[PDB]
Amino acid sequence: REKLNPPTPSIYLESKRDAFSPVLLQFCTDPRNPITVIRGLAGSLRLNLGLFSTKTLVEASGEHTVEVRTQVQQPSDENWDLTGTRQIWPCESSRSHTTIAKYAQYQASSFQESLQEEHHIIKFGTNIDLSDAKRWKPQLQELLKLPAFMRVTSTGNMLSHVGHTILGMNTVQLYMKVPGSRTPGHQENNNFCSVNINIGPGDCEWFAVHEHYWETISAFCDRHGVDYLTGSWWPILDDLYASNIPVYRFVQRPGDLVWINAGTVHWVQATGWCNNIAWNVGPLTAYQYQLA
Ligand SMILES: O=C(O)c1ccc(O)c2ncccc12
Ligand code: NA
Ligand code: NI
Ligand code: NI
Repeated sequence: REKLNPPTPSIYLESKRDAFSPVLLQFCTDPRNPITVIRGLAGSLRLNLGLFSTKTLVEASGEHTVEVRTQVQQPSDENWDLTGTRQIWPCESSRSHTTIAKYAQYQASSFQESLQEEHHIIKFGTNIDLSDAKRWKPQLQELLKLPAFMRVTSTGNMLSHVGHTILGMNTVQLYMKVPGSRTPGHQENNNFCSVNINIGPGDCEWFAVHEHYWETISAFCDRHGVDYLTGSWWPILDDLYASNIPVYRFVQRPGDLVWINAGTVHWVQATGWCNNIAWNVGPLTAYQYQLA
């Protein structure tokens, strides 16, 4: 009943010196930590998160077309069937295109409309590519400030090589959200670790399960007729608990970085208005086992 709601591994850094440390690396890459939330790091490093505000993205690339997902707004622990009588696994999104500027108008308007003193659909801008140094140099330069183990460029500190860009397409991704925006359940591609920073002002609610349980999750997807690997799905928490699977549940506030270990099954819902930025940091999970 309480081994199933485990505490989420969490670090608060009072000093930047502790970010540039193999001790922090080892804490994060410990495979017993499906994720780790690092607080105070954006602050300590004085990262200009304003460079990732929607206003800034519109100024730089408002005319660019991006993918948008349309979803029924539901509480994070719910996913109803057509008849509104039962919970289900499949997580339906329609996929469409709009411009960054158009998404930004919707994001800002919906926020403005929420300010009154105390079904529905929402739209989520996904897979916004910030990889091109020709368009996004200031943003990428800010990301170069992170410790080498969390850095997009690893131990490198350059964005060009002999006059050519070096990052491939879709290396750095941004997600523009409103409350209800869901990232359905998945493991990170290629068994790489990744990092995710919330720009705010709103929060993201996260759910995670240790890799060890992935096959049981896949079996649930099978029973509900959705592909584990390629399909869109949202776990029914009661099913997980009834199978004795611990679920990590936490909130990622503005400035918090989430380290995601390889194989961790996770899913996320915005509870506020926010953007998130994310990139992979290579196959670092359990690397310390090399030293033993
Ligand atoms: O929506 C997000 O912030 C998000 C969080 C964590 C992830 O692993 C993602 N993967 C792909 C697309 C989005 C996300
Ligand atoms: Na309005
Ligand atoms: Ni794309
Ligand atoms: Ni992901």
